Amino acid sequence: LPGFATRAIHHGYDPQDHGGALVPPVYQTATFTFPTVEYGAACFAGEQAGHFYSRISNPTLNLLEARMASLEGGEAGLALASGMGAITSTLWTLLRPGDEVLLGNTLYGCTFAFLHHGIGEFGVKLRHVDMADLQALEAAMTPATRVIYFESPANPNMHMADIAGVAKIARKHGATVVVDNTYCTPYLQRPLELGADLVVHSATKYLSGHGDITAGIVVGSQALVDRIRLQGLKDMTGAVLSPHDAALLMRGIKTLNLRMDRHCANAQVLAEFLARQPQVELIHYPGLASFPQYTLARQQMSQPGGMIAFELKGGIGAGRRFMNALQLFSRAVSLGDAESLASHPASMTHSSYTPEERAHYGISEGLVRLSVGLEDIDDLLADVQQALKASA
Amino acid sequence: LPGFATRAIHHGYDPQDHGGALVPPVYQTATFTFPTVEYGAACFAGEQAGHFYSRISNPTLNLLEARMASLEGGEAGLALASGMGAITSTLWTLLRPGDEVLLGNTLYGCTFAFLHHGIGEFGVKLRHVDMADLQALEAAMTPATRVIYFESPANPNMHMADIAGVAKIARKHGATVVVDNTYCTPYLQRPLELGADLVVHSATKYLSGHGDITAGIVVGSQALVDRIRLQGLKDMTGAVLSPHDAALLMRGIKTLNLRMDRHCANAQVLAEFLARQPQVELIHYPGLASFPQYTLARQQMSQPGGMIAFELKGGIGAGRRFMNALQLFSRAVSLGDAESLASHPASMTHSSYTPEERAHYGISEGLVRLSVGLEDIDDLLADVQQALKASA
Amino acid sequence: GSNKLPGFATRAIHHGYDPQDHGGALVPPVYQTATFTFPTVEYGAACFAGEQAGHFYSRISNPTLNLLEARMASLEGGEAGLALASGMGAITSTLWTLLRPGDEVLLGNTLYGCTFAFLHHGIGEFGVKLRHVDMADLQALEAAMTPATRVIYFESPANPNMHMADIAGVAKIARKHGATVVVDNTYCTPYLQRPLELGADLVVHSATKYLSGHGDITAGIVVGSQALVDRIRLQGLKDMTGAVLSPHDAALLMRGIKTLNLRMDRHCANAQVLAEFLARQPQVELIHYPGLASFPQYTLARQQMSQPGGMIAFELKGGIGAGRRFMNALQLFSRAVSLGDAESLASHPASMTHSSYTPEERAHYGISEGLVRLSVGLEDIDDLLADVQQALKASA
Amino acid sequence: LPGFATRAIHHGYDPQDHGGALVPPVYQTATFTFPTVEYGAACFAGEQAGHFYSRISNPTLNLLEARMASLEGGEAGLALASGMGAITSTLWTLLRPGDEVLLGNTLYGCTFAFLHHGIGEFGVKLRHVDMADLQALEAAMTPATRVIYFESPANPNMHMADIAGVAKIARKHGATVVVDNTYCTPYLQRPLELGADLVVHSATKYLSGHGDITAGIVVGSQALVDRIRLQGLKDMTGAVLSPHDAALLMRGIKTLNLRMDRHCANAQVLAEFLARQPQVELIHYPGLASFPQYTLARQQMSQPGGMIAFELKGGIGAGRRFMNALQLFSRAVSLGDAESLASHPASMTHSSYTPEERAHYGISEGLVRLSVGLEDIDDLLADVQQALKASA
Ligand SMILES: Cc1ncc(COP(=O)(O)O)c(CN[C@@H](CCS)C(=O)O)c1O
Ligand SMILES: Cc1ncc(COP(=O)(O)O)c(CN[C@@H](CCS)C(=O)O)c1O
Ligand SMILES: N[C@@H](CCS)C(=O)O
Repeated sequence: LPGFATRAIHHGYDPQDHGGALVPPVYQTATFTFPTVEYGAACFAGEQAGHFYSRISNPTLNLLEARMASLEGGEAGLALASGMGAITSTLWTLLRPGDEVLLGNTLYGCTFAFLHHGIGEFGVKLRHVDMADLQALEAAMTPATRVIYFESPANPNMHMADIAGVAKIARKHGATVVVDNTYCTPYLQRPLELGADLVVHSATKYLSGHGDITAGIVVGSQALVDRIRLQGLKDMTGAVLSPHDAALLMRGIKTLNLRMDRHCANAQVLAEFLARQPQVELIHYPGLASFPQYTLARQQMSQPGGMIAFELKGGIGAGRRFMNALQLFSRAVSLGDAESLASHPASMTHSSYTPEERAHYGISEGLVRLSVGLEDIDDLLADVQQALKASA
Repeated sequence: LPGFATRAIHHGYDPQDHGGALVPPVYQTATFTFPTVEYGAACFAGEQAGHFYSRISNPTLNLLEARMASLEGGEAGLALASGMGAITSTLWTLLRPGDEVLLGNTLYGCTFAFLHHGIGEFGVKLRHVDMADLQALEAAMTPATRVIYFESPANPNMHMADIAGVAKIARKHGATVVVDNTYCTPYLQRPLELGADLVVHSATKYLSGHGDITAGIVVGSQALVDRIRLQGLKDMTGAVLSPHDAALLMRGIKTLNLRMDRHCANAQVLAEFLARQPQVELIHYPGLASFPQYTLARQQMSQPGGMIAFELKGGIGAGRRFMNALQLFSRAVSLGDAESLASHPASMTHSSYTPEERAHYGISEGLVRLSVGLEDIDDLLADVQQALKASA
Repeated sequence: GSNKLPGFATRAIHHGYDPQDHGGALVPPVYQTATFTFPTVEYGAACFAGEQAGHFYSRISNPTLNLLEARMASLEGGEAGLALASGMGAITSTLWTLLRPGDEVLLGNTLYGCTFAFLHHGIGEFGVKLRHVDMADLQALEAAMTPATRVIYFESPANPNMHMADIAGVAKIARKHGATVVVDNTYCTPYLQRPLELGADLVVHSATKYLSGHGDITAGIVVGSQALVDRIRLQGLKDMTGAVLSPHDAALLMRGIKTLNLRMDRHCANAQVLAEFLARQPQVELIHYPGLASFPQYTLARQQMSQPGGMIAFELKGGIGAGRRFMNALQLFSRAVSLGDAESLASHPASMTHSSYTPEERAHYGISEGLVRLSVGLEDIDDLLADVQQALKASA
Repeated sequence: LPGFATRAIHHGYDPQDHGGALVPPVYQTATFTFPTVEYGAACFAGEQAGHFYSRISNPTLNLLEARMASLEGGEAGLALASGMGAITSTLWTLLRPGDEVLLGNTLYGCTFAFLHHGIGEFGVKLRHVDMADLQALEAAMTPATRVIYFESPANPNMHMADIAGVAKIARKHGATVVVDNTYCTPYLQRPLELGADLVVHSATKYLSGHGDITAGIVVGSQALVDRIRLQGLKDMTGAVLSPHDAALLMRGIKTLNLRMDRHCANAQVLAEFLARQPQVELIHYPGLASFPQYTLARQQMSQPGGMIAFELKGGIGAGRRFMNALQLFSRAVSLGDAESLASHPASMTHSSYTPEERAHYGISEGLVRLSVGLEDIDDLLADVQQALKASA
């Protein structure tokens, strides 16, 4: 079996089948023609390998999908217009009124909003459980429980889930487990190999790597993904990925291993620096010995990742002064870009939450999230250093 | 007010704001940075006009949106990853369990599937009505009727609705009218100017014109479009349009008037041709005097369009052989490309309907649809001619 | 029957592409790839010496670029095409392969600025002889032919005063003496004029202009005989310019070519109405538009061009001074160089697109001060009229 | 002075100057408008710092140019359609008939062809000289010598020049030293800091990194680059780089450091392996202690590069057998891609030639050259291994 970097570059593509083209040609076309109507009928009915319409399927998208499937150790992949496209397309097809879904305690803002203000308002029961607490999860299960959805690590406080433990329990009850693997990527964590049924990504982040596209990926079993393609995507979201964006995403994935290594190495130095600093109160970085879930993080993630969260003594006031003083880090939402980014999740990425919902689900007061980029660490260090002095 | 063609080329853009660039630069970027976190907080709150993240809003997409709104004569526009993206984003935000939607008698297949197998399985009630029979629409109205959704002309049989008449009834009872204006474009028909509240397009078709992107547009009031953006798109579908694809859509839109004029003139000649041929049983073209709703067509559409539907005397067998015989026309779904396209739902997309629902909602088995392209009319006639001999 | 040539519009959309040979894709997939690989070493042996019809490197050849080329060839009525990174890429790649020190090139009296500079300050400084000739004067062209004359090169209509040449007459002289005729057909496109059908050996285009139609790419095309285009490909482009067209840009060019006939019809109808409006105006000294009977070469235009085009050149009374106040007052027209965009443009050649000329060279080669060039776009004609009208009022 | 990786991501771009866009917007526009014709006339004369036409200058190309200038430690950059674009625009600008150009002993095929069959047939004199041998180079200088042009490393294979020594000699005669730095990239070697006047690149190779664009770069002093822009590019080649491709090139450059590190580490492993094999007569790789110019290589290059050339004992026949048995390496010319590439010039690029022609050019019958990609080294080793066994 070829290695991870080899498959990220080559999997599912032989140049000899596309006139020798080293880079696959981009199928920037909306529709496909048939040699006969009989051939066409067969494509819609499902009984033929082939194409008809890019919302359903497209060869550039198919390559991305097969390749992502290989990196995650899944059977099938699906490409969508956004991470939210992936999550909604997935959850819209698996759930109906009277089904319940068990969620991780903390979710990405628009995931939270979709669950509570979106699909939750169409008769689907929601309940939040700590997915590190196995006995609390077992107690939460009902016969209505159809899906278990969570992020690990969780946006934006780094809370881990026991994916093996959760999936053991889900097998007993006949529940489908969906893991948002955006933060880690398949290079660092493969929830399907820990017993998850489906993984979703915002391919907008690390998988793209360069901040120039919005995209989503689902990977899992052939049977789940075929349902998500033919119902969620085709009929319920229409979250179709541009073939052009899919080729940039494939371009990004070719350096995923190298990029993640550098995100991790830079993030480690910055986190360790931030530990030894008088202005810092807490730190959530999985690679610090201090990290409360350090043991669980190491059983699931091969490296501690590119994201750091921390609080300052000074609270919300020092937050503003720190961020506004950054000269190399940029003040923005998003993560997993070559550029280093800094954000305040309560006013920005999780601004769908009210002040009570902020506090209820572990989203703090003076919390600053860093997405550590690929710049020279000395420059990043100097910038964080001078920004701490400015926050007094 | 500048002419349609002037606005399709210029509206919403001054080169002087973008370094003199004649063509707007493409904002192929996922995220946008802030100069301060208080500037950032103001953007998320709506208190500051600015950009943060492309799934919510992006300047290339905003120009497309503003231009399309001008062309439809409406206040605001939203760009999405597909026509289905437009439709689902729209209806998910407008409807909740116990709401009722009145539907045109015949709908595009994936719209039909979305309604009956998607949103209608989450507790939204559906009723189909003949939108040309105004008495029957009035009689079907209930206090739970929140949305009237239809296409005019409706695919594949070209059935029309009196938009102003429907809008009147909707105004009386207090319902929102949503019209799928894909077939006509704002160039031939403007449902907002006849009392409709929202219009949706598969911009994949005539607005693009060249078959190389998938895309959707919603136009209506600022109030409604803001809700569809911040709820339907942001949280419930994630059907984000690529900035690259939006730029190509704008490019297509600049020749919209010219292309539609040629589409219509070609289709008229072809329709008049087909009506005189011995193999043709029935033909539906708005520009033929024999069209059932000819008066309504001339009232509502400034030209009869590029789409033809006809039936061959010899049933499904003849349709198949007609389709297989075409050399210049391609056998494909989709419509409104430069390339002429034929589809015979009976031996293709019967169209995710049942045989009973096909026959009940008006989709015959001898029926072929033509999207008449921009080729030389003599070449198109000669291809059709020989395919009719072959049909026997 | 089936030996009928398909119509221009049909060929502009379809020629050289069958969806069946690319998994049914209706639009051809874009080969955004630098290099191509070989199944065996021996298959790759035959691609650097042509036994096998196959690909190796995009600077020489690429399937997206080849489709563009075969299609432009069909539209121009030539055997072969070559796509390049710009108009200047097409011209320089062509002239660098055809000329060597000691050869003479006879040139039209007026040339696009960068072409002029290329000839006088570029290739003219490497031992190539230049002489200008009025190509509308067939007796003078005959008199200028010498045994060293290798290439006759001109634009028709010329940029920017729209001087014309009799292409068929120039070619007949060239047949007798043994010279290669190269016509720059940027202004007309193959929709309005086809110099290869009138006897020319090569045509070149700034596809940046009407062929693209939307101002978003820079590109060139050369069309001619297989032997001359192969020479240009393997010498001019490969070794002497490296003016390689991006497959992305070639795709966008093909996209624009699909509406070339419709866009040109509207450009020509808009410009005709605008020219007739401008002829009837107090402030205009002279108006040059091929569709007005007052055009100095009216009958030659009617003879060679099927429609009069989208370019207008005129002078105001008030001279250069009045020119600035008119152009300054425009609000729908844009002040900019280039042409053949959906957007209507207005410019001043002597300070802009013919800056490569000195004051001496502008007056000698037919470029006035006070000349206002208009590229008439695809906007609603009433809007363009209203804008030019109000700008005339402000130029008094 | 920020680090290399930081500058490769950030240099010359502030998001705040473009509505916050994290990634720079792509100026896919041929022309630029003016607010007045006064402003317009000034741009052409050089008195006003604006934009007018993308063949001369474009904001997206300018950013690429400033960034490459920074990485090479030069005053100014120029982006062109290809590496040959950059070479030809440079040489057409600096040379006239009767000038002499002093050349490295071996050159890239198309460079050689340009010199001998292009500009050389316009009265420019050519002389080849060993650029490591300072006394022969000094001896070869004439008053006609205006340019000294070479690659380092070159490709007969990997022969190096003493760039600081060449520059010392050129300064005594006013001559301009142009170095093709394609193989190293600015990350490994910066010829301008060792005294060269101009560097050219085929950015098609490592700078892009992904095999998807053709592009060239020139970096040097403002006055030379200005003339190459306004004469070579503008008038003599028209080798204009698409802004789309320039954007992809910039995207590629953000991982340059990480890719070059991995190219080099894979190459070092394969070189060590190949040097010990019985099938291998001879090997050229700068990282091997046996490399003839090891000391000179280490003075100029921070790492030994991703290219290896070696000679098999079985001659042309074993060369072919090796190539044909490769499963993971592709048979292709070009280099610097994520995909590993092999060429055997004796049976590919120079097969039309005689066994005597190849000999005097420095091309052994069994000479194979490898562009070592970014795949996992164990897979590359397995592929090279079995191919060596098949070459017997
Ligand atoms: C874990 C996780 N899962 C899904 C998404 C949504 O993906 P998108 O739909 O591509 O934005 C995101 C996007 N969150 C960004 C910014 C989006 S406003 C952030 O955390 O700052 C995510 O972080
Ligand atoms: C007849 C003719 N021949 C060559 C060119 C050069 O093509 P480009 O190199 O694609 O701009 C052009 C482009 N002309 C523009 C160039 C802007 S300086 C103009 O005159 O406005 C042309 O019109
Ligand atoms: N409405 C279009 C495309 C969808 S598959 C059609 O029916 O052809």
